[PDB]
Amino acid sequence: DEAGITGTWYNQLGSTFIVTAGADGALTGTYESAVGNAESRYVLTGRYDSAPATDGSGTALGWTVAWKNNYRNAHSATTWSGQYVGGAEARINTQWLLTEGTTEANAWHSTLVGHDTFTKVKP
Amino acid sequence: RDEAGITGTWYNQLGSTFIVTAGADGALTGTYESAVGNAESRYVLTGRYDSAPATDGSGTALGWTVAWKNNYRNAHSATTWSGQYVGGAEARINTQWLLTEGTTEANAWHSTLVGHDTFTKVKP
Amino acid sequence: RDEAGITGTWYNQLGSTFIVTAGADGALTGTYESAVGNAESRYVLTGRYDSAPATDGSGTALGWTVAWKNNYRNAHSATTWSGQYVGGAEARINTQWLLTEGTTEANAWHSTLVGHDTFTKVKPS
Amino acid sequence: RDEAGITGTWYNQLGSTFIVTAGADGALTGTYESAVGNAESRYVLTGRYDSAPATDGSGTALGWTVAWKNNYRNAHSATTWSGQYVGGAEARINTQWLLTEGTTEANAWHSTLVGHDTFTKVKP
Repeated sequence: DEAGITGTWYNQLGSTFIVTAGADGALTGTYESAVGNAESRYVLTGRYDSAPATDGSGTALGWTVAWKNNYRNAHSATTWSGQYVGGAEARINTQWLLTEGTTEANAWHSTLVGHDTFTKVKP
Repeated sequence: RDEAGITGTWYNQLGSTFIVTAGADGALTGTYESAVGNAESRYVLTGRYDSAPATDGSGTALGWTVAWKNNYRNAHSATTWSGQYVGGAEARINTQWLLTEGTTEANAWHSTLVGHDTFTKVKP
Repeated sequence: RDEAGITGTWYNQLGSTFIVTAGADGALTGTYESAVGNAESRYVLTGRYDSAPATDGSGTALGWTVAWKNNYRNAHSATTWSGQYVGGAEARINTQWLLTEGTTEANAWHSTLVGHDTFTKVKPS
Repeated sequence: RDEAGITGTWYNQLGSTFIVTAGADGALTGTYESAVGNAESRYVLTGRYDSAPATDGSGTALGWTVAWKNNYRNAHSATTWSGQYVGGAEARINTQWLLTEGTTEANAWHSTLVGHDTFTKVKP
């Protein structure tokens, strides 16, 4: 999964996830969203299980993007939680949480939830 | 500019300990120790926060990840917390979280727990 | 088991009012009044609960739905609460919820909010 | 508006069967049969939908609940699906769901699974 996870991935929206998996469990890279209040690349950091089970299970992982870069600041952050599944049609299947910074009176509606599936090939 | 407000030791309602450093570049680095679950001692965390939040009283958006592997245990799972920091006398980090376990394909429909943790600067 | 415990008026941390009847057959019926959002007055709710919960001290699983349309407003959205009832001197219903808004396909990635509400038998100030 | 479009038999990606009647008043009634999990045969479901959806091409919001007790099994849990119906040649109901199991207080942090199901009018 070190070599399997490292590289360029694309989700069903056409967003681009560029990641390097380190031997120590680290995830580092950039994310470019095809939708939303976003332009160009944003820093991402995360972690993955660097010694997954040998029983055919996937490899658990997660990462975060704060939606601030040199071009825009959406005052929000998304975390993706999911698992990498290797093989001919490799995939990273995730669920995600997008929290906006809000006032206290708006906090009940601060967080979106969704799900993204990443594949090595762009749909 | 919540670098100083976020950096430090935080505790959630379960008694877990979140130790974080906020970097000027938006980085979150540190350790997490869960009071519950398949866990022992500290685990590495990394994440990101909005280093230039709005100045209208809104909170500061942030998130981080722990993969539950350390030198003592490997639960083959990862949790991400997504939330916002609220400064002030009773500073808080209010989060929702997703915990995904590595599964076979047949078990993937039940791979992911959801919950919510509130962190404060004083422990329960 | 908890028909009488669940039936009644409950309030969450936002000051919303959840009025429910638990039927012997597992049904939940009632009305919801949200203190926040694109809502006024009462909306119909329906749901289900475990009418024969475990006897080991576990809570009682339940859930319900509100579609945010009534005679006054239509927010073109629906919220589902999923949770458990915990009986005792300080009874509580602890939930997580999903609010989905009807969207076009291009907006569907941002259709769904998630949150958490705790309901008690006495309301906040 | 979508009473006739929603009413009927639907199937998700797991092969589960969702049988629903949409009432003129916004009610949803029917049965659910899960292809996976601690489940056998049909369970009662009830829910609600927007009976006067927007006319700008948006989907129709809806949700429903199953408590996983029937004459055969009791899993002491309930699932709520929250989502929208999208009409047309390939009609679909896209949902996210929350499955809460009754737990003791010490296990409540891990009480709730989250997932997503897509329903179509023809089985995979």
